[PDB]
Amino acid sequence: PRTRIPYKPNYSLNLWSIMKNCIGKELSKIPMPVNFNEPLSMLQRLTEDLEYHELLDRAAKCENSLEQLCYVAAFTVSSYSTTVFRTSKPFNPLLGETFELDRLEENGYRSLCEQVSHHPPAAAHHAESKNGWTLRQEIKITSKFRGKYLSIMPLGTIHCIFHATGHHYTWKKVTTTVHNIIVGKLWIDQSGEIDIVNHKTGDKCNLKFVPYSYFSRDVARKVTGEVTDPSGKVHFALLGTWDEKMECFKVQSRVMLWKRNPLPKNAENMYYFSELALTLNAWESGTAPTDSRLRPDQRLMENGRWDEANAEKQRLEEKQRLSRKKREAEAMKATEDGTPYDPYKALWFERKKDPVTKELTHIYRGEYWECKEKQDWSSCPDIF
Amino acid sequence: PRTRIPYKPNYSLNLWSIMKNCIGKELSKIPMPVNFNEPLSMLQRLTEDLEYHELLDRAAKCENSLEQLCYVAAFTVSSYSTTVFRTSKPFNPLLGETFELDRLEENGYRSLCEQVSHHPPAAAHHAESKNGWTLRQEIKITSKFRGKYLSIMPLGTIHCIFHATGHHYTWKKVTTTVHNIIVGKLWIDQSGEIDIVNHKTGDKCNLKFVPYSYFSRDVARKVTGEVTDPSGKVHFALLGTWDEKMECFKVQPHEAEESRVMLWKRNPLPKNAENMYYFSELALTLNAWESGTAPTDSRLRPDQRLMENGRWDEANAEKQRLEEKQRLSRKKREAEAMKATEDGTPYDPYKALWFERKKDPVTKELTHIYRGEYWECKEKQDWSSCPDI
Amino acid sequence: GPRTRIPYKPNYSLNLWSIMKNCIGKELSKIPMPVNFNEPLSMLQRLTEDLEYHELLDRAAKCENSLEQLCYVAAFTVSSYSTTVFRTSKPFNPLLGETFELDRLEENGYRSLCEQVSHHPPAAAHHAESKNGWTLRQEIKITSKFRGKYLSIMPLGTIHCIFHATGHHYTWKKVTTTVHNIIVGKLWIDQSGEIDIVNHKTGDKCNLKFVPYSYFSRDVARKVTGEVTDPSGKVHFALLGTWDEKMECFKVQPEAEESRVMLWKRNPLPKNAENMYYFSELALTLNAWESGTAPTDSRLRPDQRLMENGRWDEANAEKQRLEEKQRLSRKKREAEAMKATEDGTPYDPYKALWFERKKDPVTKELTHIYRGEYWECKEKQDWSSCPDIF
Amino acid sequence: PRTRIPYKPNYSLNLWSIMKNCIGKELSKIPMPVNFNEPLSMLQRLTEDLEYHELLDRAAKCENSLEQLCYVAAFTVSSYSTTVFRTSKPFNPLLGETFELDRLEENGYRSLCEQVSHHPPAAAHHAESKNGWTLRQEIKITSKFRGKYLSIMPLGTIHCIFHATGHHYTWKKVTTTVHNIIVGKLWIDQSGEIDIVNHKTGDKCNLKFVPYSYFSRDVARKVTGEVTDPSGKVHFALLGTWDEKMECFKVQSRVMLWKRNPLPKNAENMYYFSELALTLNAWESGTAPTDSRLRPDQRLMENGRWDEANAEKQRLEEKQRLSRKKREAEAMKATEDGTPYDPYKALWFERKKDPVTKELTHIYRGEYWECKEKQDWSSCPDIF
Ligand SMILES: CC(C)CCC[C@@H](C)[C@H]1CC[C@H]2[C@@H]3CC=C4C[C@@H](O)CC[C@]4(C)[C@H]3CC[C@]12C
Ligand SMILES: CC(C)CCC[C@@H](C)[C@H]1CC[C@H]2[C@@H]3CC=C4C[C@@H](O)CC[C@]4(C)[C@H]3CC[C@]12C
Ligand SMILES: CC(C)CCC[C@@H](C)[C@H]1CC[C@H]2[C@@H]3CC=C4C[C@@H](O)CC[C@]4(C)[C@H]3CC[C@]12C
Ligand SMILES: CC(C)CCC[C@@H](C)[C@H]1CC[C@H]2[C@@H]3CC=C4C[C@@H](O)CC[C@]4(C)[C@H]3CC[C@]12C
Repeated sequence: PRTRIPYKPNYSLNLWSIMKNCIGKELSKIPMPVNFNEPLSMLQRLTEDLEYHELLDRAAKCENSLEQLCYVAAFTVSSYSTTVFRTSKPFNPLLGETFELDRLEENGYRSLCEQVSHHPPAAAHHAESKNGWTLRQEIKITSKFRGKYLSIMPLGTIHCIFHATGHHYTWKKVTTTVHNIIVGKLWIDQSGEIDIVNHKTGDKCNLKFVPYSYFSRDVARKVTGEVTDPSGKVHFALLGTWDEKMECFKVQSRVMLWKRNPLPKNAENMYYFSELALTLNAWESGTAPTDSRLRPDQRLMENGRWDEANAEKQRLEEKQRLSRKKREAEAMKATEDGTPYDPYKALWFERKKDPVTKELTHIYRGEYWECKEKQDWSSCPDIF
Repeated sequence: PRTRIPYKPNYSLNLWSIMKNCIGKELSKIPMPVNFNEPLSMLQRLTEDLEYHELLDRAAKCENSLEQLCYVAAFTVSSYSTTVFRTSKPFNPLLGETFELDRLEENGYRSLCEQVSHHPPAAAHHAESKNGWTLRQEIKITSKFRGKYLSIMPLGTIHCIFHATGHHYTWKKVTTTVHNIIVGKLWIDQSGEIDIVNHKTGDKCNLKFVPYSYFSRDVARKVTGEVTDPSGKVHFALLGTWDEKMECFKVQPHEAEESRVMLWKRNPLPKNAENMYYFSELALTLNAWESGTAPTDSRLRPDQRLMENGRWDEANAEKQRLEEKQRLSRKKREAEAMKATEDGTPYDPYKALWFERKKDPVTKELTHIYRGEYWECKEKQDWSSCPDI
Repeated sequence: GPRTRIPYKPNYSLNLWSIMKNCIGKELSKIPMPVNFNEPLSMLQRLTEDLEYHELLDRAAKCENSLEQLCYVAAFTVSSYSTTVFRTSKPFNPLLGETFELDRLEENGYRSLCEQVSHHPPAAAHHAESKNGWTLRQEIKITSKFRGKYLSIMPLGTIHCIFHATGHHYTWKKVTTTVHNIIVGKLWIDQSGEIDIVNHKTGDKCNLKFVPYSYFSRDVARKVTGEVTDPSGKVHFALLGTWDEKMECFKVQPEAEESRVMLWKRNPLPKNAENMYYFSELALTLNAWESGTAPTDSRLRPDQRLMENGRWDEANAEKQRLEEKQRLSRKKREAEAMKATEDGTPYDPYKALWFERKKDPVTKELTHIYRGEYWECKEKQDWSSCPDIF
Repeated sequence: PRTRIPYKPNYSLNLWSIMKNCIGKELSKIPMPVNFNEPLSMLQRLTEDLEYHELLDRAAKCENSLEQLCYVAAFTVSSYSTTVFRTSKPFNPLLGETFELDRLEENGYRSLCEQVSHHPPAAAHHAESKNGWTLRQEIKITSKFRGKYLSIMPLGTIHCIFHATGHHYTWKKVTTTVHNIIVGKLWIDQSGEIDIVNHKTGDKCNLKFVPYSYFSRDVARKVTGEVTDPSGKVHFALLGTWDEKMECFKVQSRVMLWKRNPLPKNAENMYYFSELALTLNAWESGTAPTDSRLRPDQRLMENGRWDEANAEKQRLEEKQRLSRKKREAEAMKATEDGTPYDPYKALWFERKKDPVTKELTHIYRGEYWECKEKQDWSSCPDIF
């Protein structure tokens, strides 16, 4: 495993200087350097949901459906434990970029995500486990800069299947807002409601993320929840804070669920990366040529070689723009010649209608690991 | 009731010349004149869903919940009956623009739409009827021009509640594509699946819109469907074409009339509709001037009235003026937010007038719901709105 | 090895829509066009190209499970359409007595033979026996219709595949083929419809659905889905793919890609095939000179060889000569029938040489079955020299 | 009911003079006057298959599927009882021409035929009975004149459904040849095999029609048959002649006997019409405007007005030709303007894939009798 990555240098670049006039625009359309990023891609950032994968591993061994949903809800809230300290923008991943995590013997799963689209940005992620579950999602990130705060709505639906019982849990994301852009330290806060539904049994769960108010009495970053049966009974209750702990009680004896693992040593200068976040961008053999570990500007930023990372990002973005212009030119030729035109489609994911949520979602085809074992790539375009 | 609008002028403007290099761009970001529009706003076009409101009126008188879902399924398809001929772009409504339709004695409902946002574009629609139902929705229109076709996806969820029984139906729209852009003559095609769900009684309905193919041996523009009970299966089956008719039969594993419970037939277009933008009989009466409306109603938009009366060149100049006023107002709001952000002073962002953004308790989505205050303010005739139009 | 390169296609600018402008609703056989839109192959050779992926049938003969064998046969039915994606040229309308052989026992493992049995309506009988334990036969009557936007081609007929070792007799029809975008020039082909395979020995069935290409669709282009059922109605194997590239048959139980039983990948086009009528690696060696064939073989047709070497201007005149020769011969047959009917003398009508028109015992239809006399006569080289069609 | 039609006039026109040079052509492409026709359309001639509907009426009351198949097999031969003397060509129906037979109380069925396609000629026929059966078919008439004889092959598949048991019998027609055209004295002969298959039980039946030979092997116009179970046993045996009778014996002695109804009085001068064939072209109320009873040239020829009937047939053929040219011009405009084009479709029949025969056939949609009840029509083209 790989820990201790080089620290963040001090270049004194005022964030407000670039985002001064860019009020009301999307974060993707805001030209930014690499100084305010972290050496991880959005795919690597998204795969971190499996940081507390033991919750799903223990949930697979629950006979009671309601108690299993209590475990699933704790897994939904556990993902925001990295949001307390990590206040950096991960690299906007390229159109064909992917990222794998083949950690079956050490952890028990094989994760794989790939950018399905860039206009608009969307990323499909799928992870298979040997303990009897599978987690998949397609996240389309939308954002808006209002001046005082930066609002981020990671749109999309997350699925979690349990092969032993057939339980299919699904839930949406919560809205995330980042404060203190002009001056002072940066901090993040989630607010809204997450509604989990089990389509196999009919169980539901409602989690409420309370926004921070000074005179609210409500503790900061508080999360309350209730898991209900198809009839109406409240049964179990959830309480905690997404910054520290989360416990599951019963109503009619306290079971307790999730406590975040502490940050590694001297992590204050390593972008506040978790112990799992360190091993994400470690070089690995047998990955696809479009994996995030091979992105040049990301590695150039990880080792502290800035200024050149800006130029490498500029070149990579110009490459993607020329590829898009060529694809549009092919479509323009095909529409005038009368020939059919087949647009861009994702490589390892297919856009089909989800049978339970009735949503156009990207599902894993099931041929990435086979091709990785056989080491037959090439297919993947020259992205970097 | 207005029965005929001035005819459509003949201006020779090549559409492909404008969208030649505009490959991959959004329709809102496509600089085009008023020549390829219709004298209706997107709010009025969205209000046209109530054209076949008799289906919901008869659905309110259905004791069987499954048969009521059979009526609602035909109501979902009835909205696409107007797309067969009308291949014109409705006016992109301004930020504060609204549109009312207070037709209780003539039709039996009160419709109200308002453009809720422009980044991204969203429009909230709410219409309550005295016959026992209410229809509401928030439509965020997304579009993309890929060359061969221009795809339009009206994202959003539509609700239809029956207060007497409490039935709450919800369904999404289907993907619409307009083809043949290089050459003048345009044609439209719908394709995809509509999934209706009743949240009070667990029964569901699935409609399948078959795409038009170069060589297909099915009927053109055919739609098939099934009505299933909660945790069961097919109780009714419906089939037809969104070009003309839609029939809903019953299954029991003779001729056609014996096993058919509900038929829907579209009313034909009025006389000389070839020169009136192929407007329906209901579409003609939408942009007729009415007294007692809000100052932001679509009937008062200068671009539409200038184009309806055939004064297209002035409509182009006026649309450029209206869009520049909206852009300057947006930049002024951005400057106010920037100064409040630097000084620490509080800032009140833009909020919709007649709609409030709350989480829907059944669909768990942040949608704009009508705050019952438009009709009450209309009777007292006090309007503290904006000067967008 | 065999022939791997033919002379290139010349660049002759002839507007196709100018000829098919007024001929709306007519058959492709009755529409007068030059040789510019043809390929140096006959319909008999084009039909013989069905045996391109015979490895699927070779492996199917070695399947103990009947249902598992049906997956290989089902992939063989779709494999023939892998060549239609780019090759959009009209094969020569063969003469009435024209034949075509393919005696490839050591190199491929079969003996194929085709003969035009009739021209009114057009019909061609094909029969190919293999030493790997199977036999493929068919009679294809090609009907067509030009509707304006597209040219519809329906190769009507029933094709059979028998396995001598087990007695399995598979039967299936072809799918509808349409060539679109004729008005401008850059024309393209698409198949659509359903193939229904039936095993008459066991009762297993298979259904393949070819989805038509549509203006807007969010599924894969040229997609084909299929299911194989036992005589009771239970779906054992399921297959999916695209006739543009691949076709896979997995197993269902009514994780990943571990249930895969049979994958079929199309053989890529040879080098510089861009200018060789997009011929496959097998399509090139079809019109290569062969010894010991019948005098009515397609390799001896003057129009194909005259056009293959790039002399299209003379190939048009030779096509006119052959068509007028065939028409005069048919007028001679009609005059003989009229004289024999007025004189009361018996009349012996035209009958096929290497095929016999008998009732098929399985499909109960009047089909042309191989008589069993072509290869034997080829060994002794005693051709009848009576047709004289070229 | 109609029991006597006007007699056939005597016109001295040599048929061989017209078909002298038309050897090898299709009967549809051979220009002929009305002198060699009969006052019936091809739809009415095809509807004459229901002449011996009592066979299906008794077949619906048969418990044994094999014994029922003997009745069905006799019904297949019963249709050829009229061809022994009737040597006239029915009128080639127009594109929109239909023909109804609403005889529920008198016979027990509702028949409807429609010319579904022209070029090539095709006719769909459907008849539902209240006695427990339904008969449907789509017949594409193909022909060829070889000089001595005219070969006619009525291609298509005929279906017979029994609602009580679900038995679905299917069989094709047999080839019919008309000889002695040069002299003038016409005679007809059938030859070939009819193969009936029951898809619900698996029973099969094979009928052999022997052609006329000079060496006269036993009886003329003989028909032999066998009724077999799905295993292989020849439970029943069939014998008879399509000239008179047809009987079904048992093997290890008479279950299903078919006797031909004789021709009515003075039928020698009425085109040898059967007792049912006379009532076919009788005027009926409440019919569609495209029914064969309203065809002008056909009725003009029925009353002996031949010379004028030729001109009326020329008018109808040119009208249909102009309509087809208009359809072709619409398609030519649609292909160049890029607008979609929807070709001609049948009115009362839909061309779908049959679930049992897996073939593209025209099935009755079920809307003719309802529209007859409401008496609207109009929607039908101006065919006459
Ligand atoms: C520095 C400023 C300008 C921008 C910072 C943006 C950062 C804080 C945003 C951008 C996208 C966000 C992520 C979007 C989606 C998810 C998945 C969820 O299951 C956990 C939170 C997580 C992982 C978010 C964490 C915060 C995040 C990384
Ligand atoms: C002029 C060219 C470039 C663009 C034309 C775009 C037209 C055809 C598009 C733009 C907006 C579209 C509408 C958006 C939403 C709805 C509501 C739905 O319930 C029925 C279809 C309907 C009413 C659409 C019909 C087609 C439409 C009017
Ligand atoms: C160029 C224009 C004028 C006409 C083009 C006609 C071409 C495209 C047509 C004519 C006959 C057709 C062939 C007829 C039969 C078969 C056998 C089938 O198993 C695969 C397709 C195949 C091999 C067809 C391919 C397309 C084909 C070659
Ligand atoms: C006058 C000369 C030139 C041509 C005469 C053609 C006549 C004899 C032919 C043309 C079409 C034929 C019919 C076609 C189909 C059927 C249906 C079958 O179930 C019984 C025989 C029957 C009813 C045929 C009887 C003979 C028939 C009427």
